[PDB]
Amino acid sequence: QFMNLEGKVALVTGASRGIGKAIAELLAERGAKVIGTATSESGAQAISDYLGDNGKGMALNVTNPESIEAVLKAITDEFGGVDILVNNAMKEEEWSDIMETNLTSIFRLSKAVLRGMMKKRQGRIINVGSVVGAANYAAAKAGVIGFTKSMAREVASRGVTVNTVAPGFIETDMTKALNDEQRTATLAQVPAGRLGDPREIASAVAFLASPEAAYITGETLHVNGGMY
Amino acid sequence: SQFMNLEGKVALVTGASRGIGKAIAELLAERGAKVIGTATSESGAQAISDYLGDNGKGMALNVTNPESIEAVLKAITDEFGGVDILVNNAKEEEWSDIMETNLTSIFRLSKAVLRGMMKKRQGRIINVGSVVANYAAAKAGVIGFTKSMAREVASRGVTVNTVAPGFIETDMTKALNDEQRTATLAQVPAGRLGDPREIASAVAFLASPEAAYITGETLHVNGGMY
Amino acid sequence: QFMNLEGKVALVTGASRGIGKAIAELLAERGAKVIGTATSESGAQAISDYLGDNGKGMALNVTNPESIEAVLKAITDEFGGVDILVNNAMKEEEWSDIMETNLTSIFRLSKAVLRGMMKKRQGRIINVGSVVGAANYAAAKAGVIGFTKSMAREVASRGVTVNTVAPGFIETDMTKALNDEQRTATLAQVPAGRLGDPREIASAVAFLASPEAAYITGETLHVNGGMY
Amino acid sequence: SQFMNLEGKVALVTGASRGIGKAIAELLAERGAKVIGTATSESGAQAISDYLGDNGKGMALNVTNPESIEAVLKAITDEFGGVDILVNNAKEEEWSDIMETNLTSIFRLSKAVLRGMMKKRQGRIINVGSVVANYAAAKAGVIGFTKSMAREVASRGVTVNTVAPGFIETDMTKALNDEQRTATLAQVPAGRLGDPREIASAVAFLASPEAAYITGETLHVNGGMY
Repeated sequence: QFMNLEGKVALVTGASRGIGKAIAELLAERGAKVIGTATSESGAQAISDYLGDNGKGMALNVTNPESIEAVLKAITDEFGGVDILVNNAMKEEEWSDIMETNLTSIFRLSKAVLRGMMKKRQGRIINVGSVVGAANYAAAKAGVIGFTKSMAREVASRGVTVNTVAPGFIETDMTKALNDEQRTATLAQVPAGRLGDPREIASAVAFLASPEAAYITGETLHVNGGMY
Repeated sequence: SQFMNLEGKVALVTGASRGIGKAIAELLAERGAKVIGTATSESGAQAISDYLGDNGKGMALNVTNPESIEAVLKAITDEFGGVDILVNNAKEEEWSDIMETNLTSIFRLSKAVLRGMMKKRQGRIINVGSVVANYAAAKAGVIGFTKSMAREVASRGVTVNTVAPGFIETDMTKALNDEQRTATLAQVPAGRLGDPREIASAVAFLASPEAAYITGETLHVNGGMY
Repeated sequence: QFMNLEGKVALVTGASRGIGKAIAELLAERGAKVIGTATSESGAQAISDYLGDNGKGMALNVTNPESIEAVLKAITDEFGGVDILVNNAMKEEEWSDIMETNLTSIFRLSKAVLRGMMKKRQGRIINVGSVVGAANYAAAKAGVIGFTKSMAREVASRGVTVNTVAPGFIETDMTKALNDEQRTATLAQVPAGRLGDPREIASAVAFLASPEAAYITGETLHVNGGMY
Repeated sequence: SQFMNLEGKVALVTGASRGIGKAIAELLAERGAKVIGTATSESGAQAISDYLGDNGKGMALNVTNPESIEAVLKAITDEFGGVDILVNNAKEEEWSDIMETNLTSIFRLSKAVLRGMMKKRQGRIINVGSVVANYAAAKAGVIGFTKSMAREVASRGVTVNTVAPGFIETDMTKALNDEQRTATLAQVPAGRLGDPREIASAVAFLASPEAAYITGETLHVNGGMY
């Protein structure tokens, strides 16, 4: 009974590796039927292989409303309606790309799943913010929280919660590349004196996803070791 | 499973007699913790001991008195081991009493358990704020203090966090007049009162090994109130 | 001496009416040379007429980097470099329009003026957020603050401050349209029990613009009568 | 000009002897306010009276004592008129003293001036927080209290706000060792200490008729610290 996701259908974007993956795997351990996603059909297959009987991969282009419609219809058809949504992850271009990837795509896919969730008076939307390395990332991240809080207020009456998980410095593929010099400047900024693990983000997501977290909405949960 | 297991942890829950304090203690016991729940009197401590059974016991505790703190912690150290998880729960006369109950006592007891936690490089301090001016000042004080303490001790494996409840279903709420209830709901977007279990769920999460990288956080459980 | 803007060149976007106007007028009273802007040349003339000797209107398209370059060169040529910048003011389209008007345009024009400001070790950038009526507006507004805080940190060392003024419910052209029924629901939400005046936003902007406010940066100043 | 003029206002500034308290009192006097600056002793009150001259005077004040509060306010009411602007400026022994100086005293004196301000539908209460754990808890308490009080009294024309300074140039900072100064700057993005005038500028703004729609705000003057 305690924090069990048996009977839930979870849509995890960006499920191929790292945080996206660690989330998908944990939600699977907790009993959820996990549809993890990737921008390509190959990545979707890699997702399908690690999930096995606990779900599958699907190719998804969040910039395209038809690709969204078809994925949700497909999920509704095999699994039931998505109960849990987890949204994962200088020129004029870097800006407009970050705003699309880290903000607009988070808005669009959130609005899309809500129809079905509010029909059921039950849903969980969780937006995972970008892990720290800035203006562009800061602007998008604060935009998501902005949006999360307003959407939270509009839908709380209909049994849907909308929350954000804000990671600090997390041990990932990229972070190992930063040399022993650049390593220490990162740890200097964290009171814990260590990088966070992708499992720790997944733990925060799964809690918020649980029936136990039904009265938590419009919250930003920081997982940063005191780097605030 | 190893997921969110508190087996091997000793939890001190203040204000454990009823409602939120009780719901916390019970859940931490379900998760495998050895729970010492507290009350201001020896009778309340007995009531606590009866509901916990083999998963812990009740102790009398006066947080305004440093000696009563010292003796409770030595007693817990003696029967159970050092406290691993601390849950701090609880005109002029209005003010100075609120500042003592909802702030100073939270400071004092937090500082007291820290010695042992930093020796182990492992601890959890969780301050539960008051249910929704004197209360506002105390509550903001705790978060103030939680954040500064969090920074000082994160290096030594201790996390310090706050859980901030909204409007929660209690003894108190059965006296809410016909539309006085309606008046309170109007402020909560979720359209309902929160359950004490939901506060306990938030506490137990933050208490878990899984929440090691969460410190200096305020976790609001309010159905959208803010 | 006290809060005097004599010797400052202020660029106020959206200066045609209401808040934009009230800002431009006040900064003019305080001694600044005010270039107020509008999307058209006609609006720019209307601006020029109310400012008189204290500045002028210029047509500006913030979505176009060339229109930005040319306006700044023109200001540099007649007045000196901009010392103070004040940035003023559901389909897929409503979203992407709000993100452009209330966020991307605020980023772009901010980045553009910074070159000259950091050469002088002196500048003021102030972003006025949208007045309240939501997800789209909330997302953009929180994005601006997000961006304001990161940019503030990057440039504070070089004598530039970057701040936000966040208005509540403000008495404007639009707000009078809301009927005597819809009027009271607005006042219900404000502890003050009244709408704010556009002068009150302009007062907050001009303070932050002053030499006196040199140690204020990365701040969101709320002018909302307690509606927080 | 009528811009940010405090002519006709009576301002009470606690902690007016030196530094920030002084810089505040002086500026509010330049803006035309009748400034009563305070000190814990009668000698300090005299020093205050000497620098203010015709723009106000010094009074001795013990914020821990309700009678000392009552008598100072009656005295101000008697010579100047009711206070229009209040600027609240200022082991176990460490803690309970900080909570009294930086929090309870702020509460008490705020509540005291409110009576007269709400009768006039016009007032300004401004709490200056401590310069950068006990301090964190007090400071967060004041903002806590500021926000709850702000909500309760905004309808009656009184605004209540906080100014939160960062690292400011004082007596204290001349004792900062060669690179201990450098260590403190490292945390401030502006690369410099703030001037007491800059705190006074923020206070005087919020004190102005222009700032009538600002209430329940924390105004940080920190060069980007946060």
